[PDB]
Amino acid sequence: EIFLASKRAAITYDTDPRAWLAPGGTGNVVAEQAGVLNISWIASADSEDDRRASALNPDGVTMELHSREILVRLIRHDPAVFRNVQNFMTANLMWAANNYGWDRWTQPSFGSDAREGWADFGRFTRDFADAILKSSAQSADPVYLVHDYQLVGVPALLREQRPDAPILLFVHIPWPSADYWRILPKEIRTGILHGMLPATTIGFFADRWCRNFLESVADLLPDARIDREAMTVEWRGHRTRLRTMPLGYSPLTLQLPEGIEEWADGHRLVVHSGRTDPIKNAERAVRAFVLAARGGGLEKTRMLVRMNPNRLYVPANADYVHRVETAVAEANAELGSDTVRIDNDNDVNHTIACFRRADLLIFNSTVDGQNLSTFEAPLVNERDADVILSETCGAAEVLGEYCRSVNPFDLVEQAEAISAALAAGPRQRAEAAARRRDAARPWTLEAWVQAQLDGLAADHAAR
Amino acid sequence: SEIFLASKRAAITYDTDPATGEPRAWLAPGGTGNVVAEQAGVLNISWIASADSEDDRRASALNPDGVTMELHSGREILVRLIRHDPAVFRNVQNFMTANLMWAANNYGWDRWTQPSFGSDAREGWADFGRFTRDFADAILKSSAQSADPVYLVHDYQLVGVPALLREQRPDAPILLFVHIPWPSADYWRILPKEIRTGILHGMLPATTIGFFADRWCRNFLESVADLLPDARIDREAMTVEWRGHRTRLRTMPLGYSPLTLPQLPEGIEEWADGHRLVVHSGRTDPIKNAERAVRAFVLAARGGGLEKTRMLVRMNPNRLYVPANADYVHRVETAVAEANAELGSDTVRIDNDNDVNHTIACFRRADLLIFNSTVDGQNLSTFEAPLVNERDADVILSETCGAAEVLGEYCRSVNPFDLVEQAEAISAALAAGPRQRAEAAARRRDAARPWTLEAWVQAQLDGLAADHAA
Ligand SMILES: Nc1nc2c(ncn2[C@@H]2O[C@H](COP(=O)(O)OP(=O)(O)O)[C@@H](O)[C@H]2O)c(=O)[nH]1
Ligand SMILES: Nc1nc2c(ncn2[C@@H]2O[C@H](COP(=O)(O)OP(=O)(O)O)[C@@H](O)[C@H]2O)c(=O)[nH]1
Ligand SMILES: OC[C@H]1O[C@H](O[C@H]2O[C@H](CO)[C@@H](O)[C@H](O)[C@H]2O)[C@H](O)[C@@H](O)[C@@H]1O
Repeated sequence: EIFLASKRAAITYDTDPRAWLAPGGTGNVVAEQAGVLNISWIASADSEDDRRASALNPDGVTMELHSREILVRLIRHDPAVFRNVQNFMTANLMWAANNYGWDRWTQPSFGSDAREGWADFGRFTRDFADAILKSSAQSADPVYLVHDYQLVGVPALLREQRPDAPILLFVHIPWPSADYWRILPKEIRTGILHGMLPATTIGFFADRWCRNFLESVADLLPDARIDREAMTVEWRGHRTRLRTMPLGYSPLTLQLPEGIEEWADGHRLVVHSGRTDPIKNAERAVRAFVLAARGGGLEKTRMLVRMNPNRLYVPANADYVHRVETAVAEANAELGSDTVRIDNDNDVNHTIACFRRADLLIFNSTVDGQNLSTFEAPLVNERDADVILSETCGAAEVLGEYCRSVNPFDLVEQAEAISAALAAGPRQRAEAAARRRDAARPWTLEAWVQAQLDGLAADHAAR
Repeated sequence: SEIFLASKRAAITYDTDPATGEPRAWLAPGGTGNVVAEQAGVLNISWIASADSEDDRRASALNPDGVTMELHSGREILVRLIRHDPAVFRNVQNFMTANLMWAANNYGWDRWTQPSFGSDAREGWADFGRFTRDFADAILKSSAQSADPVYLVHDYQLVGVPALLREQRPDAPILLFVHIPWPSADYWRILPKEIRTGILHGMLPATTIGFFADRWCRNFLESVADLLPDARIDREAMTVEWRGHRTRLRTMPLGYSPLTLPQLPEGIEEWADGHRLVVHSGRTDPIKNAERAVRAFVLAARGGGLEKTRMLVRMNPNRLYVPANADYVHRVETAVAEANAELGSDTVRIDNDNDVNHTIACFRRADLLIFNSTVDGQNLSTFEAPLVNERDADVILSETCGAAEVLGEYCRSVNPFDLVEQAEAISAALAAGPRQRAEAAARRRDAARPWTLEAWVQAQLDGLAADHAA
């Protein structure tokens, strides 16, 4: 019997009664997993509509994915507990701590808010734990799949009630270096770990994340013993195993925005694509393109920055959008009017179409847990587009050889790579794109779900 | 042993001498070089460093191949000042500031918005190379007539020097000492490809690489392993095997120089009269964190019992204008004003001159000492202050200071980013009775006292030897 819980569900209630999940983001991923495994899933009720929906149906709400039909069991939290955790989680706290948003010299500075969110997080965690254990209460052997960085607190709680059941905690974001983790206040930095370690298996998308996690546990829990070879953690009589389970794309979930086809006609098209989130790094990308375009030969080339609006209420995300806009404008002032454009909407089909039309794809994240875009876009591109991929994406551990692996902070290197990519002829690119697509293709959602099960199974058996 | 010490500068002084109208050049004591002269196994010592005044430049021109300084104990040292191309020197200085290098090793970048490397990094890198060579050339050239020369290389700016020595002295013992932190592997990677590997290339050829703290060595090992797929690291032995050369990393903590150990700045005595004094002292550099300290102070005083309590921010100024420094000062002064405007007038004060006496007077007067650096290679103030404090002052110490690995058990140990913890620490420290404080201050001094400058020098000599022996 398999029980899967995910923090986040972006459902929309329109009329064809009609409830559906938004594509992209982790939510769709975990929902797809429920479809593969044929289960219910557990997630939180965000909006009032979600709260209303769960009240009417306690047994489960039914929604259609971007593909399939899944059955969610939403949780109604406290509307002040939950609203506050959805600040803690955000870059203000949790997001900034795992995706490297702090400079230390001037940010962060923790106060009373941190103790309060940390408490609310405890309530939010129990909310989830109680709800897993309940809907799994009539199960002789249950198997727990806990998905993500919000549900970090969860395994410790489950292990109390089900101390012999297999638990996988899977984190979809990076884990930072020990030194950076310590920035977090003491109760949080150890408390988070106290809740993760009781899991049978902790998984990430990349080795670097697993290594950083171990170094953290060794830096903060003295009565702990780690094995960098075995990727293991023994602590208070828990044996925890760390695993890399890379993920690429969903085969199933696979035309152009207004005026784009026209603007790009007879032009080489550079495409940056990513969420309105500072880590996607489109400011630096636009900057690096200007750098390439003074270095000439880039004529007849145009850049398109695809953004997907997301959490624009967090100052950072909206500042990122502003930084990017300013750069685009400055680029157009220097290189000539309409050289670069932004397209900032939420249509996932518009994005895939841009993946298709691209001559050069840039995925230069400052950091990224994986980046599924960098798998999808080659697998759909019809132009044999080159791919500039940052060394700091989890994906680079799988496709870095097959791509122009760049340092996301170096503009000169990013520009030179853009120049190189665009100077390559059709036959050179066709060749490269061919291999890229071969390196990408086998990393399917189905195959990742399998990797979770096979991993958990073997690790549970090695107790 | 024949010893060749290299560092950024050599502490020298000059007068006009009476009865000849002739310049006189001394060599103010307590220099790292003077201490090495005084050791056991060494026959003679030659010091190489950058010229940096019309005195330095003119002396170098007078004796281009070095001159022998006269020490106490009848010892002499050879001091060779390098006259670099000024433009090279200027750009290398800038390259070492928070504009680029300082932020790489002292954790100043948020990744999301800074940094963004341009052509400047490449220009700077090249000057760093030209400067590195200038040094390497000078070292070798004055160790030309030496059979088994021992090379001591100090300071971050001389990092590239070991590779350039081995090239010509493949069997010589070479110690490189780094006085600043070594950042995490993921953070080191932020640097542009040429620089991040470049630096490591120039370092590893040393026999021993030393830092002030374990965390630094570990972070360096993790960098190496992440960046040189050829290299091979051993955490247990703290040794690196790369291209047939085996490097050993040694943690050699330094606390203070006894030779360096006044009177309070104008108006400080009277302003602080019959008041408990909180002291924060550090250079005007972002990492010293003064302002998180002022904010933690407010947080503590708000909860009361900070009655009759006051706070002085000691700051040492910087000769150049570096933006990150200027912004830190703004941030501080804003925090100081918001504190005074809440706790009443003249509750907190900044004092901002360059005078090592005034600093010590402040150390002597302190009722509570704060050293909450965001990061710090060691922080030598946290040893000096307890050893000169006349009032059994407690110490709040960042867990991110190198010094914490030696003094953290003898101080109140803080996460320098957590304001609440810092405030609670301040409150506790100030609630203690004088006897409690006396005891904890005896222990604190007794743990600081051994870590002398001489003990540190010996640790290098001894460790380089042991490591050159395998
Ligand atoms: N709803 C929506 N989804 C998108 C859009 N563009 C891309 N996506 C999807 O969102 C995913 C992006 O994930 P990734 O690039 O790994 O970074 P993430 O944002 O952290 O998931 C991709 O798999 C796309 O299929 C868009 O404009 N709207
Ligand atoms: N030149 C100078 N030295 C100072 C001043 N204030 C303190 N110091 C000394 O500088 C040392 C502090 O160094 P530390 O905080 O470890 O970092 P550093 O600033 O890089 O040396 C202490 O031992 C003080 O004796 C000042 O205003 N000017
Ligand atoms: O601006 C550079 C600074 O370098 C030194 O500071 C380092 O060296 C100290 C000991 O020599 C350490 O205690 C300290 O942790 C390091 O930051 C120098 O002492 C400073 O004065 C310079 O400003």
